[PDB]
Amino acid sequence: KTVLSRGYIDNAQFNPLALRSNVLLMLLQFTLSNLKINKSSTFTSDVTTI
Amino acid sequence: KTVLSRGYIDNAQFNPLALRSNVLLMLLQFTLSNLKINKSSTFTSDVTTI
Repeated sequence: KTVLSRGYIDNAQFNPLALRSNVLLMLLQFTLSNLKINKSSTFTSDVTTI
Repeated sequence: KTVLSRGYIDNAQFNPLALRSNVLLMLLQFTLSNLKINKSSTFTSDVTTI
């Protein structure tokens, strides 16, 4: 419900005629949310039998 | 439990995976605990039987 849905459809519905745009925006947010650097950490060995 | 054991092992346990190292250190302590000179002492002549 990013666009074309604010005061046009009910709170329990979704606009079927604007699906492509909303999906595209949702993916864009998905993409922007993962812009990070996979930093290293402290590696160690285990003395466990497994 | 000289090394690689404290902090996770139980009092009653030992870790087989790190056995050789701990055994080695125990022997090392055994060796170090004997570096000393054999001093000579006084003597007495014996008169007892054979």
